[PDB]
Amino acid sequence: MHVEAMISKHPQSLVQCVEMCFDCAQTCAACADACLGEDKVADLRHCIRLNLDCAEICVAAGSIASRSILRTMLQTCAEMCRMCEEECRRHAGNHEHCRICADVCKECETACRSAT
Amino acid sequence: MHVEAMISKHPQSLVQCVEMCFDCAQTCAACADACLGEDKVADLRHCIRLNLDCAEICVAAGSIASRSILRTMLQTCAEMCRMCEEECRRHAGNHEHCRICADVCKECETACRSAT
Amino acid sequence: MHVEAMISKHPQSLVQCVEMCFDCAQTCAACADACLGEDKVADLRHCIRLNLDCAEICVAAGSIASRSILRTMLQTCAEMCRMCEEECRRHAGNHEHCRICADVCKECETACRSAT
Amino acid sequence: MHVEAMISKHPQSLVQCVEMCFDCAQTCAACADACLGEDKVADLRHCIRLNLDCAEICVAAGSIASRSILRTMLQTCAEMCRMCEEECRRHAGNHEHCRICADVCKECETACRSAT
Ligand SMILES: [Cu+]
Ligand SMILES: [Cu+]
Ligand SMILES: [Cu+]
Ligand SMILES: [Cu+]
Ligand SMILES: [Cu+]
Ligand SMILES: [Cu+]
Ligand SMILES: [Cu+]
Ligand SMILES: [Cu+]
Ligand SMILES: [Cu+]
Ligand SMILES: [Cu+]
Ligand SMILES: [Cu+]
Ligand SMILES: [Cu+]
Ligand SMILES: [Cu+]
Ligand SMILES: [Cu+]
Ligand SMILES: [Cu+]
Ligand SMILES: [Cu+]
Ligand SMILES: [Cu+]
Ligand SMILES: [Cu+]
Ligand SMILES: [Cu+]
Ligand SMILES: [Cu+]
Ligand SMILES: [Cu+]
Ligand SMILES: [Cu+]
Ligand SMILES: [Cu+]
Ligand SMILES: [Cu+]
Ligand SMILES: [Cu+]
Ligand SMILES: [Cu+]
Ligand SMILES: [Cu+]
Ligand SMILES: [Cu+]
Ligand SMILES: [Cu+]
Ligand SMILES: [Cu+]
Ligand SMILES: [Cu+]
Ligand SMILES: [Cu+]
Ligand SMILES: [Cu+]
Ligand SMILES: [Cu+]
Ligand SMILES: [Cu+]
Ligand SMILES: [Cu+]
Ligand SMILES: [Cu+]
Ligand SMILES: [Cu+]
Ligand SMILES: [Cu+]
Ligand SMILES: [Cu+]
Ligand SMILES: [Cu+]
Ligand SMILES: [Cu+]
Ligand SMILES: [Cu+]
Ligand SMILES: [Cu+]
Ligand SMILES: [Cu+]
Ligand SMILES: [Cu+]
Ligand SMILES: [Cu+]
Ligand SMILES: [Cu+]
Ligand SMILES: [Cu+]
Ligand SMILES: [Cu+]
Ligand SMILES: [Cu+]
Ligand SMILES: [Cu+]
Ligand SMILES: [Cu+]
Ligand SMILES: [Cu+]
Ligand SMILES: [Cu+]
Ligand SMILES: [Cu+]
Ligand SMILES: [Cu+]
Ligand SMILES: [Cu+]
Ligand SMILES: [Cu+]
Ligand SMILES: [Cu+]
Ligand SMILES: [Cu+]
Ligand SMILES: [Cu+]
Ligand SMILES: [Cu+]
Ligand SMILES: [Cu+]
Ligand SMILES: [Cu+]
Ligand SMILES: [Cu+]
Ligand SMILES: [Cu+]
Ligand SMILES: [Cu+]
Ligand SMILES: [Cu+]
Ligand SMILES: [Cu+]
Ligand SMILES: [Cu+]
Ligand SMILES: [Cu+]
Ligand SMILES: [Cu+]
Ligand SMILES: [Cu+]
Ligand SMILES: [Cu+]
Ligand SMILES: [Cu+]
Repeated sequence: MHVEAMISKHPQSLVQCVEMCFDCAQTCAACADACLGEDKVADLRHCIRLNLDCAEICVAAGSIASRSILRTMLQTCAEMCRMCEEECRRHAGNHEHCRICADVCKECETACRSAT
Repeated sequence: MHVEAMISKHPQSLVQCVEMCFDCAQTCAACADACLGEDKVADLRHCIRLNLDCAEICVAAGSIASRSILRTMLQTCAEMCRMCEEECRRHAGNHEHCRICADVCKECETACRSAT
Repeated sequence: MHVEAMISKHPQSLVQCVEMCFDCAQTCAACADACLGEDKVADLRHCIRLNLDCAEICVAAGSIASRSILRTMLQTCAEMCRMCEEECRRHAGNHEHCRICADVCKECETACRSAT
Repeated sequence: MHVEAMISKHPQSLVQCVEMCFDCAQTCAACADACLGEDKVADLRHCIRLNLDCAEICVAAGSIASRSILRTMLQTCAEMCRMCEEECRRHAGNHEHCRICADVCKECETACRSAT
């Protein structure tokens, strides 16, 4: 990622938040698709949905963070990540993709809470 | 828009919120580009930035609203729209694109506040 | 939508393309969620996936169209819409949400092909 | 990034493409804002615009790549990155943010061309 490089070269920490929003975005988008592909998919609906929302909010939060609504947006992104960690945590026993994503969600929650 | 058609045919008002999020998304994306094209662009930086953020948040809010983080997300989208109305309102005298967008922002703010 | 209002007030048809990209975006996002909620969800995986991709591409295509990659992007958005119409058409007999979305996809395909 | 972790744990190289799409997304979003903040902003309009489009296409391309339109989408994302490298390359002498972003664009172009 080039968050740090770019944030020092602009004419006018948070770095961690941005790295993580894009990381967590990609990851939940991956997890939605993985859950969608499972045989027990019918049981994963809420998880897929949350993953889709967490992807969307993290892209949004990370783009904004790359440029104020930011405080608010990072609170929201923190709330979302937590919702999505909790759900992805449930499935961590049976699905390795939800262990991986649940931890990425945890780390991005942390990162949004301390950015505010 | 087909928000209303689709929301009645799902196996499990808010309609207005969704219509407006996508409307206001496109509009602020249009306004960012219009301000970017102005001769007084150097004076419009904050407005362009807000427009970009309002586009991003409204897509995000509208997608989520099409599928919970929703309450929170709609509060955030309400806060953003207001921020962006206020700024786009400043420029309504001189720029017709900011009159149009400032009103779209007002109407979407309204719509998010009453969706919550 | 305010595509037409805004495109006439910028300091520097396609309108139909933009209206439709945002319409079709919201619609496929709605259809993904509707299919996700079906009992036969396990059979709808490819459709949900395509709907997610068509939502993403249409937002992208519509934002770009609101501001060149445009020709290319509209070809891609045309290809996607067609892929997603074809799949959503399959399910039009059994699911009213896929009849609605399959037609929105058809109309946006048309609109991208004639924008190029 | 957790592209690699997740792509091995799904029930059904490209990794490089995805890492890079999200990297290049964040970077061009950063560069748009940096150019927007420059005194010579009036001269950077085309660059800002391209950066905005490259951000949008790369998010889109990376999300899709995380889940077919993919071949097509990656061609488009390759075309965009190149357009945006070329423009960001122009400004590499005077602006360090455009040197950084022009190279991120180059590396993501490469990565999309070999993913296809
Ligand atoms: Cu973040
Ligand atoms: Cu996040
Ligand atoms: Cu985030
Ligand atoms: Cu995530
Ligand atoms: Cu998952
Ligand atoms: Cu899941
Ligand atoms: Cu998630
Ligand atoms: Cu997230
Ligand atoms: Cu988050
Ligand atoms: Cu997250
Ligand atoms: Cu999750
Ligand atoms: Cu899960
Ligand atoms: Cu999972
Ligand atoms: Cu998960
Ligand atoms: Cu996660
Ligand atoms: Cu997850
Ligand atoms: Cu998440
Ligand atoms: Cu976060
Ligand atoms: Cu964050
Ligand atoms: Cu809304
Ligand atoms: Cu809105
Ligand atoms: Cu909104
Ligand atoms: Cu707006
Ligand atoms: Cu504007
Ligand atoms: Cu403006
Ligand atoms: Cu706005
Ligand atoms: Cu907005
Ligand atoms: Cu809003
Ligand atoms: Cu708005
Ligand atoms: Cu505004
Ligand atoms: Cu303005
Ligand atoms: Cu304006
Ligand atoms: Cu405006
Ligand atoms: Cu506005
Ligand atoms: Cu505006
Ligand atoms: Cu707005
Ligand atoms: Cu709204
Ligand atoms: Cu709303
Ligand atoms: Cu379009
Ligand atoms: Cu479309
Ligand atoms: Cu489109
Ligand atoms: Cu669609
Ligand atoms: Cu559907
Ligand atoms: Cu479907
Ligand atoms: Cu679709
Ligand atoms: Cu589409
Ligand atoms: Cu399309
Ligand atoms: Cu479409
Ligand atoms: Cu479809
Ligand atoms: Cu379908
Ligand atoms: Cu359907
Ligand atoms: Cu469908
Ligand atoms: Cu459709
Ligand atoms: Cu559809
Ligand atoms: Cu579609
Ligand atoms: Cu279209
Ligand atoms: Cu189109
Ligand atoms: Cu990529
Ligand atoms: Cu890229
Ligand atoms: Cu890309
Ligand atoms: Cu980029
Ligand atoms: Cu830049
Ligand atoms: Cu630039
Ligand atoms: Cu770029
Ligand atoms: Cu890009
Ligand atoms: Cu690219
Ligand atoms: Cu790129
Ligand atoms: Cu560039
Ligand atoms: Cu540049
Ligand atoms: Cu630059
Ligand atoms: Cu640049
Ligand atoms: Cu770049
Ligand atoms: Cu750039
Ligand atoms: Cu780029
Ligand atoms: Cu790329
Ligand atoms: Cu790529």
